[PDB]
Amino acid sequence: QTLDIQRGATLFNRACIGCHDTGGNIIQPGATLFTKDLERNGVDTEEEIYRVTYFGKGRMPGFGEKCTPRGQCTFGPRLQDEEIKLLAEFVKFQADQGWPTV
Amino acid sequence: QTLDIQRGATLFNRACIGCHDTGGNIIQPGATLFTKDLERNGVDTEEEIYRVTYFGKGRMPGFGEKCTPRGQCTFGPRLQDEEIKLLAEFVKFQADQGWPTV
Amino acid sequence: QTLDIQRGATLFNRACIGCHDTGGNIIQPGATLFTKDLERNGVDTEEEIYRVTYFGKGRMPGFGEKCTPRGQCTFGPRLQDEEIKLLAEFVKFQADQGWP
Amino acid sequence: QTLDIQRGATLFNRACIGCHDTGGNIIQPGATLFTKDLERNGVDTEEEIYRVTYFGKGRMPGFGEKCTPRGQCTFGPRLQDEEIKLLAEFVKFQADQGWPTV
Ligand code: HEM
Ligand code: HEM
Ligand code: HEM
Ligand code: HEM
Ligand SMILES: [Zn+2]
Ligand SMILES: [Zn+2]
Repeated sequence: QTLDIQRGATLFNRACIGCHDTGGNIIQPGATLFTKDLERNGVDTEEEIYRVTYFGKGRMPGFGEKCTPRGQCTFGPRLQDEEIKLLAEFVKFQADQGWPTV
Repeated sequence: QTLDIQRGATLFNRACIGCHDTGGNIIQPGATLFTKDLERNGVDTEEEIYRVTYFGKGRMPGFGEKCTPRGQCTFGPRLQDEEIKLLAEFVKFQADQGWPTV
Repeated sequence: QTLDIQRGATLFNRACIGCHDTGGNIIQPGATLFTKDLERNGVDTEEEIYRVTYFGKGRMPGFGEKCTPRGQCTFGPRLQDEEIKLLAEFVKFQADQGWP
Repeated sequence: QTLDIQRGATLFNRACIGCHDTGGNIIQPGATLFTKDLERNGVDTEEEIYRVTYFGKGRMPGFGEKCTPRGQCTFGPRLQDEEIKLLAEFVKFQADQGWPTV
């Protein structure tokens, strides 16, 4: 694996596995991180995955510095842009590969 | 495919295709960009792939800004650090995947 | 100056100076790279500057690899994502500075 | 303000502000982040700022993931290469500009 994927996995385990363990979605059926769901929901481009991660979507909190208002955003520390870039890259790679173990 | 692999492919097709088209090595045997040869030669980490690309190695010219001496380095445009970073990522990932078309 | 500014300037002097010398606009009045024009045209943020540079806007050619269609895009080589990032950074910096 | 300076400010306010608030230096005289001191100490290029941040210097710990030896490096969380790049950019810019606000 590459350094970017390794870092992506580390960030994912820190920030995302509460709701998306093994690529799933414990809150919203049909909105997993697998390719078919990403496509159905219009979040299949890496750019859109970044946007969803930064700003949030529906009941998902955004993680970006400038996510707003605070109720739409993570209770925890905001992630840096580069971290969100790596997370979007990780989700795109994982979806392309059918979610190999992280 | 991720954006990073697309970006790396663009760079690879410009800078590396002279000797390493399709992951091979036209100059000498046993030094392709396939896993077995990277492992054989001890150039199997992104850090080392970066180093070889930056500074050169034997009959391979270096592409880094501070590649020296001149004789060991490309006489074309030198690549930026981020470009070589992308190239190291590209080679590592492509080696892992057995060099599929991008 | 920083490495990013230096690289941004190098890229600008190759790809942009023809139409935007000293932050101006040789084709379109009211659409210079100065702060007030950028704001008036809704190209206020660095993210929007990147979008415009990548995809183009009318007689402004797009420089990104996926700019489309061809007639909307530079006739020269497409610029890399990182290059367009540096260009948006350069233009934002220069606009903030008032193009000295 | 550019995105990069904002990203650098965020990192600075987490890792550096405790000793270098306002571009100063609380530990010892004559080693602030102002141009005059950077030039005097030979830490005036962006590359040298990066190196000092990564590896440390005198009483300053290094923050790089691969900083050595152990005693010259932070015992707290280490920074990623991209974070140190943004920090070096931030310091170089702020020094060039005479440490204006934000
Ligand atoms: C961790 C930083 C994190 C990432 C990365 C992430 C990504 C992500 C994507 C790409 C989607 C779109 C899925 C689709 O099929 O359309 C998505 C959607 C939802 N998420 Fe998420 N998500 C991360 C973090 C979290 C956390 C910690 C939670 C739980 C609190 C969470 C929840 C959700 C929910 C709900 C959705 C569905 C949104 C909708 O379309 O209604 N996410 N996430
Ligand atoms: C393009 C910038 C480029 C990259 C990237 C690249 C990578 C690379 C690697 C990772 C190796 C190690 C391979 C191994 O099995 O050990 C490697 C090695 C050699 N290369 Fe290369 N290389 C790039 C560019 C070029 C070009 C343009 C040439 C031809 C002039 C070239 C040639 C070689 C040679 C020879 C080696 C073997 C070096 C040695 O072990 O002595 N490379 N390259
Ligand atoms: C070089 C890569 C380049 C950059 C960078 C760039 C930027 C840019 C911006 C940010 C705008 C918006 C300005 C505003 O006030 O709204 C803008 C607009 C126009 N440009 Fe441009 N541009 C670059 C390259 C070029 C080149 C080479 C030309 C000339 C062929 C050109 C022209 C124009 C035109 C016309 C506009 C106005 C678009 C509109 O609002 O109708 N640009 N550019
Ligand atoms: C935050 C990660 C951080 C940065 C960035 C940073 C930079 C930095 C530079 C560029 C210098 C050179 C200054 C000069 O005038 O030559 C420098 C020097 C020192 N610093 Fe630093 N530094 C960061 C973090 C910290 C922290 C958290 C402390 C306090 C524990 C600290 C202290 C020092 C000291 C002491 C020096 C002087 C080194 C020397 O020349 O002997 N730094 N720093
Ligand atoms: Zn990557
Ligand atoms: Zn920058």
